[PDB]
Amino acid sequence: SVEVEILLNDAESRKRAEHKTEDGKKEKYFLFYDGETVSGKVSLSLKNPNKRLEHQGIKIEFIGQIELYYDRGNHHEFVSLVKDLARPGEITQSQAFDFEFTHVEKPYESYTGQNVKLRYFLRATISRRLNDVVKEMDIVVHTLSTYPSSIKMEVGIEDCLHIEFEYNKSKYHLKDVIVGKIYFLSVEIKIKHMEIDIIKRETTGTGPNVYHENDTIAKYEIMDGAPSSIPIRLFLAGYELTPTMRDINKKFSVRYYLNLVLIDEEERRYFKQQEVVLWRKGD
Repeated sequence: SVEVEILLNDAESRKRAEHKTEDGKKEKYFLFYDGETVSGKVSLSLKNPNKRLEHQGIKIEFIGQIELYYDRGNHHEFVSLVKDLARPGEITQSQAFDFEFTHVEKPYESYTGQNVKLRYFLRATISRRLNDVVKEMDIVVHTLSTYPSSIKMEVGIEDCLHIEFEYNKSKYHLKDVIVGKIYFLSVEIKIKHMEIDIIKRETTGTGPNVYHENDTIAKYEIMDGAPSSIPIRLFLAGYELTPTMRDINKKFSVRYYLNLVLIDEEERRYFKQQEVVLWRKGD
């Protein structure tokens, strides 16, 4: 009956960003930043030239919401703007409606996680008595930051094992390099295996319950049984990363840890982790 397009102004002038969806495919979407105007037209196309399409109003919505997967039906919208475009009447000919939302809050970066998702979109709705004709276009929001020593974590016992890992920053942007060093300062026990991991922790807190998902993003191994130092370089640009997301509207958190891991000859596991704040640098 009807075909609804949402078209942005300066479509071919504005930037698109890649974003992975719940499936796993990466699509490109219109990138937007906090505050920016969202504006364009809702375009209607009459499939049958020769046919009235009656309705109870046409409207465009800008929505920013958090969707918790353990409660999939119950969306938590943190920004909702509503502009009505037509009163109940009827469409007798393909036409379009201008809309503009000046000053659109977008406080948080789009995120497509394991137990949670945060998205922004425009929703055009043609109300009808039977079934509403509804069209959604997702857009992507990014949050840019801007920032400015040495950080150490260590592992082991008290007299037989002391390993020290040092690295340049407590904060890194998504294209940075983690530059550090492993110091074998005490090794009275044979080390069977050792690695540095970058781990993503998603923490989603749906009602009385919280959910936790760890994802090992990067795993850098330390070789051969002759434990001196060893320089470390982790190239962040290699890996799918998002900025740190902390207590987003108290629904979820995405945080990143350096995970130092060490297995001795008795097979004992030694762990230590420290949080690194990731941020997004503006191209």
